[PDB]
Amino acid sequence: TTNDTYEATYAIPMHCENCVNDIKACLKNVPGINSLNFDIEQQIMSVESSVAPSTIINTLRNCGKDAIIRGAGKPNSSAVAILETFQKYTIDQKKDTAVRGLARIVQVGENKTLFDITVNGVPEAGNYHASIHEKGDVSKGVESTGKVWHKFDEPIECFNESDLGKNLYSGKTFLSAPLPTWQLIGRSFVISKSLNHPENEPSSVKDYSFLGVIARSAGVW
Amino acid sequence: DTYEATYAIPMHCENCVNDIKACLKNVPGINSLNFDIEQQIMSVESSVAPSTIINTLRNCGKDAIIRGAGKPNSSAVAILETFQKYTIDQKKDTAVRGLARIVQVGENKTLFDITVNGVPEAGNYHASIHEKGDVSKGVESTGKVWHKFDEPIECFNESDLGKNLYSGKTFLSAPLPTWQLIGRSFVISKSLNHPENEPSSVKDYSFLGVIARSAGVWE
Repeated sequence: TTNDTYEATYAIPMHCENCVNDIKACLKNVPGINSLNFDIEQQIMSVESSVAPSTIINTLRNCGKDAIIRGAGKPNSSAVAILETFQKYTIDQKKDTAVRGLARIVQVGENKTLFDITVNGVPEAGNYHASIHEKGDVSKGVESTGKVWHKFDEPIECFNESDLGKNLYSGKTFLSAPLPTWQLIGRSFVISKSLNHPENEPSSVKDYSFLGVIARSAGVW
Repeated sequence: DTYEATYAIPMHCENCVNDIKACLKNVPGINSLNFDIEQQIMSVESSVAPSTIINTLRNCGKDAIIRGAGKPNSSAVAILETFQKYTIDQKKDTAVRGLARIVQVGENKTLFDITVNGVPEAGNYHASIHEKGDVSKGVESTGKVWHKFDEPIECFNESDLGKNLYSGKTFLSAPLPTWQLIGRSFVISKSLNHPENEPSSVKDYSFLGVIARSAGVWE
């Protein structure tokens, strides 16, 4: 049925001669694809299929191609959330900025959203967890954002060395949810992990979290 | 054009409710006034300009604050911050310079409680809503002006927060339901008086924030 098929746009470097040809060979045997359309100039590929974006992205990765979700210019379809800490932590000594992550969001189809999540510069290595809280009021940090509205089960593994600090960690993950962008905007995107040593935190806080309001975006990244 | 709006007003004193009623007694266009003494909130149903109710209460020495009425996706807030260094702005303890409290009170009517505090240059500031709430690059990434508010925010009052800084406040109304506003950016700006002294070659002093869903409860 029509609700089973949808449109998704990906940014993929394709200036080289065999560039487009290799991408076509890469996806030729993937079941469920109705069409692949390329825009060499903009270096983007539009895919109409019943194939989960993680699959398209996963397959492209298997072909050595880095595909990044991108907005297709349709109204209220793309969003972004700049994730920052909202309090001091004994373990977090990075003072230049409070930003620790970024969530890029694009809606594909009527009730499907893909989340390109990046974490960079956290002081404690480990598995981080993402969720969307009901409100986007960050006047009091996570406290003012209300209850968990959507929980993502897939952890964000952060064990890589950060390019922001030799002693910091980074991680990346790609998630999806059966939600449209209009239900996400204005809410808060939160990533957190239980502190390894809460005793040393005078804040009496138990979790290390960074979050941001989900904002409308052009999706041109 | 009748609509209902809720306001938080201190009303626990002996003559508190009676003084408010006396205050609004002669305002033409009020259909009903509902006082919830426990919660200290007053719901007003009228065909009167929202500013008329706010200004009238002000003339009676009463501070009315807009309050969300609990209907889905009706209240929002935007914490306004600068996103770049300004020669004239030496306040480093925080980038926060303002706040917009938003409450939808009608099918096509929304009220905005706008506060500015701590700006280095006195003057008239202007509010607008930009298309995107993306602040990955300050106002630049927020795209084009989506809605422009004609009423300025007069900032000439002495700031309670700082030395030689200014503050101001404005109450506005616009035919823009909250669902159209969330996720976009609320921007307040004023032309810099002396752009030459600004090495960033910027021309406007601006502070902004993403419009976020809120419970609608403020002080």
